[PDB]
Amino acid sequence: ATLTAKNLAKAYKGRRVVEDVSLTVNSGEIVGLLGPNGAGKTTTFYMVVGIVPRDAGNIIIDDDDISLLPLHARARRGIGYLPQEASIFRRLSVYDNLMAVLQIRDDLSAEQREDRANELMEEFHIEHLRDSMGQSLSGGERRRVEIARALAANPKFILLDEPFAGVDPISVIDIKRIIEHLRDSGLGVLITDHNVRETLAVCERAYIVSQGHLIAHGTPTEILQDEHVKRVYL
Ligand SMILES: CO[C@@H]1[C@@H](OC(N)=O)[C@@H](O)[C@H](Oc2ccc3c(O)c(NC(=O)c4ccc(O)c(CC=C(C)C)c4)c(=O)oc3c2C)OC1(C)C
Ligand SMILES: Nc1ncnc2c1ncn2[C@@H]1O[C@H](COP(=O)(O)OP(=O)(O)O)[C@@H](O)[C@H]1O
Ligand SMILES: [Mg+2]
Repeated sequence: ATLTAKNLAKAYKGRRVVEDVSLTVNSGEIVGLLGPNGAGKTTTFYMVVGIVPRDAGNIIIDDDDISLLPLHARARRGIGYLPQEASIFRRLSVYDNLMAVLQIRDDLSAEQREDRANELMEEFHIEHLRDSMGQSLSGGERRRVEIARALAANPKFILLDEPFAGVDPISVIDIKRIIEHLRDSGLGVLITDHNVRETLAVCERAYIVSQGHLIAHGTPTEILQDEHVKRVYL
């Protein structure tokens, strides 16, 4: 399956923070959207996920233009999303965090949701945290719960907004292995970072964004030799 954004644009108070951005991510690849803080990476995700109204552009899955669908209807079409900052429910257990999403899985019985919650906890190595409150977890543990919670919806694409932020060095390694596993599972993974070299290594290809504009696309090796990328990071 293919997720495509075309000619996205967004302005705040007359300032165009995203302008004419197009990108695509297919099942089974990790695609980066990388660039400085304030370049418009999150705004682009917001428009793809449906969180803020776009000023221009289209969001498409395969042959379906879903531009008019709100966030939760786009989710049913397969779009998953990891917010940039904490989004775990801070005073709900890890288990109840998973069940907040598993409760919308109409394809599952009571027992099957419990099974699926248990499988997700094993898969993401959080089963020792079942009754722990979200607030009581480290940044890395919270991150694993947040990713498991998005997967409870069974998305086809997952947009990871700076998944390494606020996570200690050891947990970063674990999140990287999670990302590879999500890709091996058939998800198209779109990931943002401002630290280009580190995240670039885990991408099959990446778009580079600067001041709301796409300036380059390529494999990591092409990006690191791209003259437009270079004249931006002089
Ligand atoms: C399956 O996920 C669902 C979502 O559904 C979809 N389709 O994504 C949606 O139903 C809901 O989505 C939420 C639910 C809660 C937050 C949430 O709590 C977030 N965090 C913040 O808003 C936030 C986090 C830190 C921070 O310093 C500030 C600044 C604002 C202040 C202090 C007022 C804000 C956030 O960005 O996204 C959130 C989102 C996307 O709950 C999920 C995540 C279980
Ligand atoms: N609601 C808003 N009102 C005004 N400016 C905003 C709003 N949301 C984001 N911005 C600004 O738009 C620019 C792009 O932000 P953002 O997409 O979050 O960047 P990043 O690339 O760091 O994810 C920044 O200058 C940010 O402060
Ligand atoms: Mg951001």
